[PDB]
Amino acid sequence: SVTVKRIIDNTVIVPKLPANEDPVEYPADYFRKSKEIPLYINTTKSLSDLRGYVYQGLKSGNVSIIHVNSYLYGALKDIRGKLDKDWSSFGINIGKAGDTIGIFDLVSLKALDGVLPDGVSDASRTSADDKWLPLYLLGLYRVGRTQMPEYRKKLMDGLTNQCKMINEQFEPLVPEGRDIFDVWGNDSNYTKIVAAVDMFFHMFKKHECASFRYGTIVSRFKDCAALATFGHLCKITGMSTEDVTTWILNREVADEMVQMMLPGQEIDKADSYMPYLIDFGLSSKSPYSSVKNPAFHFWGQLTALLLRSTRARNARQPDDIEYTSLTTAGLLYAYAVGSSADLAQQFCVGDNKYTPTTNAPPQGRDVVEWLGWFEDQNRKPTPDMMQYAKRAVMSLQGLREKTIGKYAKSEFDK
Amino acid sequence: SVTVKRIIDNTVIVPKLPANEDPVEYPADYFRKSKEIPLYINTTKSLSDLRGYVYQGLKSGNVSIIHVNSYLYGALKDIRGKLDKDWSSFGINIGKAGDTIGIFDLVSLKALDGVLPDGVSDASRTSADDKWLPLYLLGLYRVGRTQMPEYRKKLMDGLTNQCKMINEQFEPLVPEGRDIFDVWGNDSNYTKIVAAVDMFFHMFKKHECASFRYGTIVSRFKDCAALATFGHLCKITGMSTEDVTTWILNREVADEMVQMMLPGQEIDKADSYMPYLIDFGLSSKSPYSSVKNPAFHFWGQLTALLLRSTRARNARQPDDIEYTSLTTAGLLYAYAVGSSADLAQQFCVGDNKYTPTTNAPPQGRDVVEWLGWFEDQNRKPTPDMMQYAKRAVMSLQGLREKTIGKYAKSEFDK
Amino acid sequence: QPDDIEYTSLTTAGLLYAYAVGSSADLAQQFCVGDNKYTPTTNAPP
Repeated sequence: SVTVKRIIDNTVIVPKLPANEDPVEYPADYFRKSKEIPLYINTTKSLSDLRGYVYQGLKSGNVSIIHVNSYLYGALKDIRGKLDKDWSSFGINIGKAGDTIGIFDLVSLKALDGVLPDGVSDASRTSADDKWLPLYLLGLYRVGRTQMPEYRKKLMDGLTNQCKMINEQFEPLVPEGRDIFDVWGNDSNYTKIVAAVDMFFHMFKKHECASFRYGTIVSRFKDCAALATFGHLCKITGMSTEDVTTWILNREVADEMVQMMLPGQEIDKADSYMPYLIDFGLSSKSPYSSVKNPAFHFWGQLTALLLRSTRARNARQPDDIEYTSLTTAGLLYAYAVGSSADLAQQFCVGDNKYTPTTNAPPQGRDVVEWLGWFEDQNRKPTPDMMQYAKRAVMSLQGLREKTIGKYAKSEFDK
Repeated sequence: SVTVKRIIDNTVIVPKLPANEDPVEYPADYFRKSKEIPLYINTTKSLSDLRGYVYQGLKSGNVSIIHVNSYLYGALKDIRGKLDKDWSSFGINIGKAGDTIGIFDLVSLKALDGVLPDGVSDASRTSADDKWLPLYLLGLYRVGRTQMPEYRKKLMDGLTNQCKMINEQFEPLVPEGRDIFDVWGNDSNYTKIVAAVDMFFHMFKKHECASFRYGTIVSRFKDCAALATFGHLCKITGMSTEDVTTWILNREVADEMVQMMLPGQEIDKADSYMPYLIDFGLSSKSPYSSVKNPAFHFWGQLTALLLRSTRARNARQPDDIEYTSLTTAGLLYAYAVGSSADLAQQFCVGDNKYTPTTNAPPQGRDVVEWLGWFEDQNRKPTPDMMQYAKRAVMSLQGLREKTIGKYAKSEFDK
Repeated sequence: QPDDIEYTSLTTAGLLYAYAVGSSADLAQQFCVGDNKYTPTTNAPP
């Protein structure tokens, strides 16, 4: 199916569609071009003065993103963290034996020369610097991500985390809805500060300042939901990554899986640059998102739900995928995992036990056995499995519009 | 069918029709003649003065298109944008390794010498120049395109995008209906500024000023709707570009497809001149429009609709195409994709599964199998597929006059 | 409507042409992958 030809004259046509912006980019294929990640910390002038600049700025108004970045770099310039063994990623070396590397041990580079108020602000603010203020600035990135009334319930947990031998209060007052601190999300340099904080403390989990993580955590695997759903599927089915892979039954789910499992990406690595591929600006279009894995996401999350996931209840229903074909596939998988137990001997003392009506479903969880069974069922889902799917979806309550939960209850519980 | 002859005397007649203006032109066949794209920026006199000239002009009145062009070139003369790898299109080189190319790195050339008010206008306007005013001038091109009450709903989203660390207000007051800023559309030079802005930031997506894009986006693939509908068909059927191609069943859809898929056009290229073929004045008659692909557009969009597209609902019904023949073709395609699932094994562990009443439709989605089936159905659409077509179109609501949605519901839901 | 032409003869001709184009669809394969499909009551039209 490479070559297509016009039959009336015997000539060749080459089908080609307008590529949806940039391809997939990939983390690895980036470090092929550059060896560093540019952190443009603009002003490097007076660190004590900056503390007051951000404090008075945040207290209702337009605090400069350039300001807070300059502050965070000054406040988090702690060269703490005793390297346990060795640290290397995508070829870039960061640590050896007993190295004492800090948090900004990737590139810094100076930028611009335009600043706002000029010099020493209000000397009002005492130290209590590193202690809570950095937590807040990083904590607003977590709050800025969302857009529903969950904000005034996640900012609530912001204020109650700046009391760890601190206890102060709050700062701004204006409701979110993307307007105030949300500007920061689209700042290449800000996001780079948050990603380097999460990465540093993912390595140094036992560090005192590792509390900065919650607020900066939402950056690890940002736009990598498909990968998360693949892990969730393994946990919920109890099968191995290999077995689950063999249960892919649609062509365009296979494609997506292959896309996600490209060999040289360090996705299974403990402490890598890979999970921060977006916020470190390594990739303009993640290979691992739901958006670029729509068939896989729907299929995986539908099965997950039939199998009694509570996550899946509220997953997004993608657009432009073959719902009918995908849904019957997910049903077979879920029906197979749900019906009939395994029960096999695991350990012995030199003494084992070997194991070996008509429309009866197969013994175990092997794809080939079930595939053969589905053929003999006229390639249509049985009454038993439809009743299984019903039982699974009914008594789900208050499911939101455009979720897989809403799709699944509506499909299977008439 | 090349030669035709008169039978009574044995002489030759050559059928030939008056060609509808110019043929198809094509982007490639343009750079065969010229190596540059002329940008005639007339006046290159005083950039600070121009800021006031456009501001007071737009505040109700006739602001000169020559003025705003002179302004935009001055304001957007930012030589920003660090080139990632390499940039080349249709033979014209623009970038290499680590080049620092700006937004007007295609031709500029000076023009005329007639200007309006003379010298320094009102020094009223501060900087806030590049920050929001260029966004507006470019944003009026988006608003100018349309002609229905959608204007006062797309100009609403104009004003709310000039607040990104800006927040001002508005400018003119007069309703659109093509009269005020609509003149600009037919300005070769203005359209060239918008197209170079969209192209620059399609490459530099991560740039700060990339917000100018929304407003200038409607230029990428202007008059290339047929290409968009071909992509949409692939997404909605889930088939490949090659498979979809084989499902063309009308002679005049084949012709159109062939026209669109001409080999040397860079249509599948990431960052090319091709999508701006109209606004950069590369083509006087797009090969890729609905107007020049009427059979394909109708066929593609009808199928798309039967398959549950929400886009297609409101697509234009072209004129002078074989509705009857086209519609029965689209029906077969949609009926084939809708009925009967695929279900095939994708991955293995050295262990595969091979797959192999009377008027029963074919197994899968192969054209030959369905074509054979349609013959045996007396070359007329079955009751089952007519009932499929009904179910598909009924309960569609408020469909506009002269759309494919209106055609389809009226054909299939009596 | 012109003058001095054979309306009767002309009109029956036009009818045949229009009737032929209106009744019965075409439906033929246009593109392939090395895999074609060859196509081949009484007063039934052609």
